[PDB]
Amino acid sequence: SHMSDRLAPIGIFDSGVGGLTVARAIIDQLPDEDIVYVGDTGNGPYGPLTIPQIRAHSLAIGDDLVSRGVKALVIACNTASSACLRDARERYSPVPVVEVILPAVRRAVAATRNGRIGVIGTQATIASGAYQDAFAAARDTEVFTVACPRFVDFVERGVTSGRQVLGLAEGYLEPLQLAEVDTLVLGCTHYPMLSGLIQLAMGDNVTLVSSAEETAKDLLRVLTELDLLRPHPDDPSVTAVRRFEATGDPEAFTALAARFLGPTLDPVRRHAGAGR
Amino acid sequence: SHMSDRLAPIGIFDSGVGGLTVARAIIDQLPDEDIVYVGDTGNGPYGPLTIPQIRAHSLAIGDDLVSRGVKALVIACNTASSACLRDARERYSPVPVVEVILPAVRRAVAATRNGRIGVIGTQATIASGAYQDAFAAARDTEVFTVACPRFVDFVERGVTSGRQVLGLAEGYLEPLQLAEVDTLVLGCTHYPMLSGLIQLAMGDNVTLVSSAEETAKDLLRVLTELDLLRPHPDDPSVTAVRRFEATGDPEAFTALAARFLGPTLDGVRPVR
Ligand SMILES: N[C@H](CCC(=O)O)C(=O)O
Ligand SMILES: N[C@H](CCC(=O)O)C(=O)O
Repeated sequence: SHMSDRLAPIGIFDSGVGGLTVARAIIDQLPDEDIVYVGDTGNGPYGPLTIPQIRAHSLAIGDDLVSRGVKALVIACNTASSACLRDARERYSPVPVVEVILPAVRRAVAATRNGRIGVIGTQATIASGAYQDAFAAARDTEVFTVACPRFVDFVERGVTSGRQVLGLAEGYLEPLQLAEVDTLVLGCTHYPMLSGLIQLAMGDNVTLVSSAEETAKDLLRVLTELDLLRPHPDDPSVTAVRRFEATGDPEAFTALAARFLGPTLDPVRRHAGAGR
Repeated sequence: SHMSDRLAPIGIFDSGVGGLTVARAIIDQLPDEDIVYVGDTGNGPYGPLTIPQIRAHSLAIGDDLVSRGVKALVIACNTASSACLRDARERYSPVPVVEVILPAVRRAVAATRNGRIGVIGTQATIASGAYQDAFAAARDTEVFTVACPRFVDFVERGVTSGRQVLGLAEGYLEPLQLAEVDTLVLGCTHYPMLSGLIQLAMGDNVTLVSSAEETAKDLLRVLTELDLLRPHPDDPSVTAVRRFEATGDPEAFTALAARFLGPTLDGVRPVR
């Protein structure tokens, strides 16, 4: 029924742990929604892969989530979305698909002043033509794209300021500076963690657009116009059920998740057993 | 000459728990930095108070953090910032002061297409004239300001979508819609939690500017320029020391902090 639709969880999937930037932004906007997040740590990263390989891995997860019963499917990974942008809507219909490319593209079109827009992302994302095709539907805009393959490594290791990563960013970004873009889509789950460094390299006249923020807001809009929001609980002891799944080692998932989740705030020892 | 130790922590303070949006954004950008966060839950909220009241509460905490040796001071609270924007830098010099009004103001000036910019925030923030003063250098710019006092309540109770809060937002935001602003400064710690609802109310053309995000990037720039970044540890078992203090009830602080920090590793346990 439509009521049972409102009660289903939101499915989110990503190539791995970086998609938690999208999950965290969604939870910020939609605290009442139940969440199932799947990170494909056992088969990623997707960045360096071919389109057939990316589709095989990511559509297996999306098919599974939809088979399990989600009210909406969020493709949090820019690389996975780039590989199935043209067919995921029909593949999962009538389940709404919210993904990370189009909300940022739409925002960037509205946000540019000079009509010259840059996109950065993984190799597979940029090579796929997905952003290029999406921006083709925008009058009076020109798009320029750059792949930044080493950014994911730097983010996961926690090196997101200082001279070394600035030099790396400068090398990648120079063609966008030469093209005089005034808007830059952060087309990768990991790049919100580099926004300060990228802003330093691009200067103050370049508007950065976060995939996580625009997708989180887009999901709220989509659920609102479909009347699919989970009703706010009257009992304040009721809180959302959020489940996190890894296809690789869960301990490695946990260790890397601290890069993307909020900090833990700053514990008696006891021997556990059934003998007392 | 003065002591400015890159190994010392960054001090962040706020009227309460809402400033964790700023602390979270800073930590996103600067994972290696030690942090001391103070939220004035024992004396806030600041929104409905007078300027002498806001200054007395917030400068007490700022003075404490600086006396404790922080290498940089972040005023995460838009209301506190509005009350001491004119004198905080001089008061704490030579300790760098980064706050939440100026970086978003500079961004909004760059971001507008039609030159019409809105600002929303607490009563005290909007009445202070601080944003009007910050925008005084903006040419070919018209600025419109609106106070949204009940937004803080709705954010803290987690009511940030649906018909009731949309109607609240429309009542506040109508003067900005009539002014046809195309850029909107979220001039309050709590308002990033309403960005989806506010974007709905304002339409898809309006660029929202987050104070937390622009201030986090500005701190990275400032620490970089001053050669003040704490170095990346070579042993990755070494992690940043982060302390979070409240002037009010500490259990109440911990409970409300979840609204702004999101799920954390204390509770997340992944399955295979
Ligand atoms: N999640 C991927 C980044 C990591 C990967 O290459 O798998 C993306 O957003 O493009
Ligand atoms: N921290 C305040 C919001 C809460 C309060 O009124 O104290 C601000 O940013 O304006």
